[PDB]
Amino acid sequence: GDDRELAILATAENLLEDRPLADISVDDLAKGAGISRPTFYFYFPSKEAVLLTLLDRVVNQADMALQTLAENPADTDRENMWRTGINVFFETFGSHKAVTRAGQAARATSVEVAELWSTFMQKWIAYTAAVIDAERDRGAAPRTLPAHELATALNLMNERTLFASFAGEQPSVPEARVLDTLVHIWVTSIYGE
Amino acid sequence: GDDRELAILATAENLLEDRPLADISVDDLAKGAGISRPTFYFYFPSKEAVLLTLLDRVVNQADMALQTLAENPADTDRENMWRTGINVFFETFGSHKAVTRAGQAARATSVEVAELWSTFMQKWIAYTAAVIDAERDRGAAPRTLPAHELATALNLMNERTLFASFAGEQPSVPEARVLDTLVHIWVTSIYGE
Ligand SMILES: N#Cc1ccc(N2CCC(CCC(=O)NCc3ccc(N4CCCCC4)cc3)CC2)cc1
Ligand SMILES: N#Cc1ccc(N2CCC(CCC(=O)NCc3ccc(N4CCCCC4)cc3)CC2)cc1
Repeated sequence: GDDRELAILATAENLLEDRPLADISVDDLAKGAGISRPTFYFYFPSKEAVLLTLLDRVVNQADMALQTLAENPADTDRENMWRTGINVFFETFGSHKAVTRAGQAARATSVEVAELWSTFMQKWIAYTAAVIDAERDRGAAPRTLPAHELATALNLMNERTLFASFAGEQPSVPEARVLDTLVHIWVTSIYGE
Repeated sequence: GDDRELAILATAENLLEDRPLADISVDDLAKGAGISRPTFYFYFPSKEAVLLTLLDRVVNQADMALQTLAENPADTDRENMWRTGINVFFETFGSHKAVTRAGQAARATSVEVAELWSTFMQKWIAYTAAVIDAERDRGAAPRTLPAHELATALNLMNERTLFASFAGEQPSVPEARVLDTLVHIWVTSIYGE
């Protein structure tokens, strides 16, 4: 039941490795899921709601992993705490690159994709700013920019850089170098005076 | 002659303040330019080639201003040299926000918009990396990350942050704060050890 639903999601994610949402039909999704076209429409109002759900699941998987990290701190130096947190996004979205690239293209046309994006970007920026403020209160980082504006620009940087890398856009940081590159920019901008 | 062409460009830019490319018709563009629809097609193969040209002009205006800056250095402290260079992008794209937002949405669907983007992003990253390498050779900045990977991530950050600000996306750095925010991240990541 939820079984046919998972099959429809697994098929869309496999086909999105191969072509854009525009070149995938509902019949392709039903064919791969082993169901009819009207049975598809029982589970999803459209192929776009299928993308929306896949993106929702990827975003919630990152959010949950971050929640886990936050509750039980990886005890390590400061550099490593930031590395570990950015790696959540690198590994989560990096394990679903076709969803990430399709979700990105859809932010342009879909009001629901734009809102899901915006809700989670705000949540992760607020968390990031809470960590920078924690570090400033303990005296580990200087009071330079407003924490919240710093956290917005660093999160936007990661979103754009991670996503260019995963799509291999011209130009982009190679995926094997993108984590070191981001952590250097984060640690220097947060701790630097 | 080039006169009717400018009129068609000026009309598209005015209408793009109001609605997306999808909600602008060739007849709207011809109506605003004071010409017929077939006379439009003489100058532009499509409304999309009109957007492509407007974006091309905005990108070339930024590039030329940067070329001017590069030939005659604004003599000032290091922080100010970076501020002045990023301000080229803030002022240029910031003076054509509807073109910038429409061009951005089109990168998703248009192969020619994607290539224009990619050509100039590479050129400005290469220039940025040349400046970081100049600073390292003179001993003013430490050899930390590869200059070119650092320059890719900082340019991607600016592209994403400037464009979110100009569109007032939720979330974004307020436009009155975005220049200070970026220059802090640049100067700390470039000079910080
Ligand atoms: N639709 C959609 C959608 C919504 C949001 C998206 N993204 C927004 C933000 C992007 C980058 C954010 C990002 O890279 N966040 C960095 C971050 C998060 C948490 C932490 N810590 C350190 C201490 C312990 C853990 C907490 C440190 C750094 C990743 C992609 C992307 C897509
Ligand atoms: N289509 C298209 C398209 C193509 C490229 C686009 N962008 C790409 C890069 C974005 C940000 C780049 C950006 O902000 N560049 C920063 C930069 C450039 C030059 C310098 N200097 C300092 C010393 C003297 C002058 C030279 C310093 C910083 C701005 C938007 C945007 C759209």
